Amino acid sequence: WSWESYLEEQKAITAPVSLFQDSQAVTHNKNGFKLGMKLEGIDPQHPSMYFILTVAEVCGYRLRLHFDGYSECHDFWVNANSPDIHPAGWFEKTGHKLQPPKGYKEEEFSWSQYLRSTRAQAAPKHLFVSQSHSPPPLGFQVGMKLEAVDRMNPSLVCVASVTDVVDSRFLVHFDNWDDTYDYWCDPSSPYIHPVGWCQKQGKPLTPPQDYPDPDNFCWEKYLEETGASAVPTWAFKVRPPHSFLVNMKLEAVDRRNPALIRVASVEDVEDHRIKIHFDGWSHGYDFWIDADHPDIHPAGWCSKTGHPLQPPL
Amino acid sequence: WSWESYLEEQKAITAPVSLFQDSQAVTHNKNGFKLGMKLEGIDPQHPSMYFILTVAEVCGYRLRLHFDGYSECHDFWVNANSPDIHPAGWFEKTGHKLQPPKGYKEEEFSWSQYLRSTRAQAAPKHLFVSQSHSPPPLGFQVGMKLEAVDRMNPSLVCVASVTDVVDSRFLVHFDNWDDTYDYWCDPSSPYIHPVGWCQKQGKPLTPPQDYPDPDNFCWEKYLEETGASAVPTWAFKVRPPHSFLVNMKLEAVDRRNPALIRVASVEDVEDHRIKIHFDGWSHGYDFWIDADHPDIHPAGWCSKTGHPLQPPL
Repeated sequence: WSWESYLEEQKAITAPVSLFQDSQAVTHNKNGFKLGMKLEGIDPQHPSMYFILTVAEVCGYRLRLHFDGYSECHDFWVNANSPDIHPAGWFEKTGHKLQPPKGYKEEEFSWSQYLRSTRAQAAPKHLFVSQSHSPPPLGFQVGMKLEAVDRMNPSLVCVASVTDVVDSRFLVHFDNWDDTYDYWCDPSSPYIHPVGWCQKQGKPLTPPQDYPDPDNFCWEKYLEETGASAVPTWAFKVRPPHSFLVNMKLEAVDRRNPALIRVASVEDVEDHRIKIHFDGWSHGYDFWIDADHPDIHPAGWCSKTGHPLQPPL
Repeated sequence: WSWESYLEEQKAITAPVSLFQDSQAVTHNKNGFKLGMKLEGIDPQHPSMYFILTVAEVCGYRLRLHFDGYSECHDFWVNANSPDIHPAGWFEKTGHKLQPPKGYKEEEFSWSQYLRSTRAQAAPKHLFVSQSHSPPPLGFQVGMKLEAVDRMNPSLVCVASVTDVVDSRFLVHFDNWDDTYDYWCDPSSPYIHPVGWCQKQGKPLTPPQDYPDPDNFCWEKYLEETGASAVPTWAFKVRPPHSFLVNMKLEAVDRRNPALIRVASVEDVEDHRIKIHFDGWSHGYDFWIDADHPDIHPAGWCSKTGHPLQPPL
């Protein structure tokens, strides 16, 4: 419809561009991904693992990725500036493991030969914002230890490790646990803390799954025993709370059908999260989201990138 | 819109004024609070903690308070007869710690310096129902122990302490937990019991958050490790059940948008609580509230105090 006339009739304002990360706001980059191009990327359900992916669909600045050899029911959407996708050949050049297409074996797979056999085009390197050609996030080296909130069970702060580093980001892993609980972040993340923070704050720390003698959990000796260092405290930066206010309007991907983006409103706020309401829909579909999530955008993003915008219902 | 005409097409009745506490019903007091006045008061999210607050908005007998130095996203509404706000200078005169405005440290803060520098007016003392000028409640002293219901998890009766006393109310704190679960009450609260109550009544007692041998928690041992005594059994004088009947109508603050007061109905009753239904709205919006809560009021309260009433729908 038009944002302009909507704002007049509702007597409302949009969340200003300045409130968003540059990466959530940028509209002027073209999407150079094309149908059938091949690449590598993380599995959103197993964020430590990398698979061969194909571009199955492009919509504006977004793309839908298919896991080669597997079912289309696993396909998922990302933005073209996603740091979670990488060019063909990246895994080998940066020390990562590639899970091959269904029916291959890790060491059976070669990009040269795969491309010959498929006659497919690898997505060109220059498309990717993350190629491990930037120097890491200061002070966060693989194997180092920290305390982290289990984003799945937010009342728990837990023994955790850095297991992956890529450009300005690193992977937080829970000791003795599935990669299912892992998550990517950067040194300003509000979900991470230096070794000792729990003790110094009052809260209990959850030790590694099936550790010997859990209440008697000692960090400086866990550390000596694992040949690990804790991430230095000077490394952990303070992300300031976001400045979104209740009733500001924006555009947000609909988690019920991620192909769609909708007119939305800020229904509530915490320091680092906002509660999203889709205008014209039930408050039952209202949901909490991290302010820095890739799937929230300023008003006009859809229009400038060429993605349909769902008007209010 | 009028109450009479509604009570007619609905063949319904309003909760009589006599069912309410004097403080919930009183309409003839003027709201003397004015924009920009400064005061002290508790953080509702952290009810043990005191901050400098400014009057941000007034609406009838209510006001919106702002935490000096912090974001407007934390502002909250109270009634002008709230006992959880106090005049400038009250913290120092009564033994309370004052969390200073965002940049400061406790001991750096002085009101005389602050008022000189801001050119602001402190809310006059005569406006405050609670300034610690009344006799402390009879039996309940700071440091004394008791058993208390966790209002956030009402199946649990837990080990607790009195940590603050102001006029006839005191602050119930759950040992070893932060203050987010704490609450203010008086000697007649149905949520508090003496040490020994759970054992005498056959109910399980929840020990302090990280108590070493929680299976062997014992009160007479805890009291000796902590040098404390129990609030005397005789001090607990529970209030009688309220007399609100299902279908009676009244006015209630909307929990999801606290600026608004709406037409309401009693959907269901317990001895000390009522279930509020907002007329014309989904029953999914229905909520349980203590009958003495400051944000329910007799029909006519909005009209008599100068606050808008939202009609049903």
